[PDB]
Amino acid sequence: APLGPFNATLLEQLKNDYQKGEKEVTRYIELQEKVAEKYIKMTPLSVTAKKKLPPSKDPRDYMTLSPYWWPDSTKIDGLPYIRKDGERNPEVYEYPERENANRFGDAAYCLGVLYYITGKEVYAKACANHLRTWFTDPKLGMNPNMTYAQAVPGMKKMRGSGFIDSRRFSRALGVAKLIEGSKSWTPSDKKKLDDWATAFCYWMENSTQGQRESHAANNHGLWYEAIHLMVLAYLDRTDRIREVAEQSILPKMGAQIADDGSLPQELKRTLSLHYSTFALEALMEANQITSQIGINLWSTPASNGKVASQAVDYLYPFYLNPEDWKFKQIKPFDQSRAAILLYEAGTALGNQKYVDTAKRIGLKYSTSDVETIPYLVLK
Amino acid sequence: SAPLGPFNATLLEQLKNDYQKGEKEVTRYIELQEKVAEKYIKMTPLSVTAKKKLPPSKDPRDYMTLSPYWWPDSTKIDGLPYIRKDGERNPEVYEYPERENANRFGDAAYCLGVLYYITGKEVYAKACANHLRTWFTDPKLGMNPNMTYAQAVPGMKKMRGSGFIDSRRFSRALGVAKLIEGSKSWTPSDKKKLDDWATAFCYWMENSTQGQRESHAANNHGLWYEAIHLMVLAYLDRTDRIREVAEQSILPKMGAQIADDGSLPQELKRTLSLHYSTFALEALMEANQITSQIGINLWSTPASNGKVASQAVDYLYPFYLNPEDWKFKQIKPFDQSRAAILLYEAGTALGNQKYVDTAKRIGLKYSTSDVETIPYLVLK
Ligand SMILES: O=C(O)[C@H]1O[C@@H](O[C@H]2[C@H](O)[C@H](O)[C@H](O[C@H]3[C@H](O)[C@H](O)[C@H](O[C@H]4[C@H](O)[C@H](O)[C@H](O[C@H]5[C@H](O)[C@H](O)[C@H](O)O[C@@H]5C(=O)O)O[C@H]4C(=O)O)O[C@@H]3C(=O)O)O[C@H]2C(=O)O)[C@@H](O)[C@@H](O)[C@@H]1O
Ligand SMILES: O=C(O)[C@H]1O[C@@H](O[C@H]2[C@H](O)[C@H](O)[C@H](O[C@H]3[C@H](O)[C@H](O)[C@H](O[C@H]4[C@H](O)[C@H](O)[C@H](O[C@H]5[C@H](O)[C@H](O)[C@H](O)O[C@@H]5C(=O)O)O[C@H]4C(=O)O)O[C@@H]3C(=O)O)O[C@H]2C(=O)O)[C@@H](O)[C@@H](O)[C@@H]1O
Repeated sequence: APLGPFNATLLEQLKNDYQKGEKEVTRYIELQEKVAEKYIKMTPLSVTAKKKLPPSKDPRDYMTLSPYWWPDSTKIDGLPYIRKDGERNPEVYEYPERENANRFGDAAYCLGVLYYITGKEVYAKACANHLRTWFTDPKLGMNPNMTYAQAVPGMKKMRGSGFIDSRRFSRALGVAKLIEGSKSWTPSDKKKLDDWATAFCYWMENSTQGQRESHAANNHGLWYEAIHLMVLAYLDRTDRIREVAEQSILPKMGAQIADDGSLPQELKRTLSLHYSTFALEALMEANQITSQIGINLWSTPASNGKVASQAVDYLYPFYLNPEDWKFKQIKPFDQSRAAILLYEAGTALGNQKYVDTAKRIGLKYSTSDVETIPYLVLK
Repeated sequence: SAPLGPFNATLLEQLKNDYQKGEKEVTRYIELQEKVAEKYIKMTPLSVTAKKKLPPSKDPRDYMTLSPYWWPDSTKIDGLPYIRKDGERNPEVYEYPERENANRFGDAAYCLGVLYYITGKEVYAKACANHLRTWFTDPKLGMNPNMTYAQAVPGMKKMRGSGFIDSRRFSRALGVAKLIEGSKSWTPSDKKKLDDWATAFCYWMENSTQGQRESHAANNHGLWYEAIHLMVLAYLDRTDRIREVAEQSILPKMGAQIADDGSLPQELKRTLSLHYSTFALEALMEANQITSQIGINLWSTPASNGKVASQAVDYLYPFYLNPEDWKFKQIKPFDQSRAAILLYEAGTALGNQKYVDTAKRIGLKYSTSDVETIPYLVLK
């Protein structure tokens, strides 16, 4: 399997069994094919489909609103916005990119994985239509930056926090690897997308905002490195992946896991069980890439001896019973998020207890959630 | 003599009097309100027809929103039929522009209409009328007088009445139009058209199958149905209907929903049970602002079964002091500011100083731009 942001073992297993005609996998891939048919018809989305322009006046600049920032009723014009941690301001849906990056990301990811598994050219053709439009088109493609992501009206300083939005379309960037060699993904297509990814990676590493985000003390820093790895793996820069793993991910993990295994930076949030899980989800997705080159982020210690397994240990009780959670969680926690997390951390740590609970929680056999495509083992 | 409408007419009258007599404190406050009201004079009138996805009737003048707690089923190839997650608002609701635009229209018209009553400045009647015409009566941009496709649910086979509760956003603006009668901007033809629309809307409320169902609802939908009913009836000056509705529908519905201890069992079973307990009384509170204008006090008048709405305030009052003591499911935090206006209204109606004191202690922010708080200088 090519290097990319997915469990390559589960993907290889599925393609292997599908080609062998194995009855149970074959009908499962056929259901996925039935779910994926809406993505073949779907019109490609573009970041430029917005009316309100960002300060650059360029519709190709991605812009969303930072979700927890609200107008201040006690100001005639509402400015400057104020923060209510954990309460999503519905003004976020006035920026079409917020949901459209998700819609595009799901479509490209699902089609690419189906093309890899089945070899059917119809999936590469449709995946490529989405990739070209979203990334490389000279009129419709998004500029390779996240300058105006999670802007806050009337905030004086530029922030890097919006970079975390990138995870929606960066999974799709990596899945582009899977359609290389099809008839639809031409060398010219690959060149343009390589150049875009090179430019986006330059922006991540050298813009002031990217630099700040790479030093974030909480899950923003972890998700920054998960996204970085997706870009680097798409550009086939495996040596950089190791260096990021050992000079950034491991030190960050070693600083953010407390001695007891809790994540103090996520504990202080209004959705602290969501953000403990979200922080580990960054690690899980980073690990799917590092482990394809022999680096197990779950078991590899930081310089101070801390290991990511300790953070799963701390949380595992509360995944069995989320109502036992003793920290602030102003909205109910979705236990289904732990299924994939516990499976991924479970197999990587040879911990059957985690894997057992992962299948008992399970995923819906017929769910259309694209991130669950590889996890038949959970259905 | 403040016209019959959906507002605390007592507080509205004091403000106009003090403003006219120059009292410094009201004058400063109305000047703040005027500064907030400037965005409504600049704002382009909204229309229900500004939507892309049409309803089954193919008519953009038909109001349509999505029922907020209905989500696609991931386990079905087309997501259909939707399934319900009580208390979790599906962000798809924002794909129907009426959801927020009825709210923006109603706030604008209510604010401009009240400022015109307080200040007499014709610029406020002019802008209010522009919003009212565009939303209600315009032959191309005005909404049809019905709520057939309000809170539709995709792939649901039966028509429901639950979406009628959406009407409270624009029916308050309907009532405020009474305040700009006699201005230069609101012509007899304007009033005639809106009278005819409201008459048509009232006919739909009372005779459509959806309106009949919603009028029989056992929970806060029945209270809000009659509060909206009263706003329409007061705008149409049908004071006898108001009286009949107060005694034959609101009080019996109120009495059937109040438990022995004062709780509201129908709202208790919700995932947002302290919010929906408060939402039920807010229906009663706004109905009362209209009934009390013609001598019927819904806070103190007992129902045929002996239940009285004051009993439901007693039950909730401890939990307004300390919202974390609420023992029932509340999957989102409860905003205590909502209890300010509610406790002031019931307090003044029930002669209960403890409630009015707690209302002023909680207070509203003096400089807030929340239009529904305009009358309540006494709380700021
Ligand atoms: O894909 C999915 O898994 C899932 O994601 C959903 O997207 C949501 C989720 O909540 C997601 O976890 C993520 O949350 C972000 C969020 O977008 C903001 O970036 C928010 O930003 C916070 C952080 O705390 C940040 O470090 C900083 O905080 C500081 C403040 O600025 C302030 O000054 C304060 O006093 O001090 C703090 C501090 O750092 O000490 O900025 C905050 C801010 O609010 O600006 O952070 C979280 C996060 O990652 O921590 O994204 C959400 C989103 O809506 O984008 C959703 O899409 C769902 O459907 C998916 O399934
Ligand atoms: O103005 C403000 O204070 C504030 O309000 C905000 O608007 C929100 C609020 O929650 C508001 O109170 C209102 O809630 C409604 C909601 O729109 C639905 O109509 C919902 O409908 C529920 C009811 O239970 C209904 O009786 C029925 O329930 C049945 C189910 O369909 C199901 O089959 C079940 O098994 O059986 C029940 C049954 O009892 O028969 O339909 C339900 C449904 O979910 O379909 O009810 C509530 C309500 O009034 O009780 O509207 C919300 C909204 O999102 O519009 C918001 O506007 C804010 O900005 C304001 O400031």
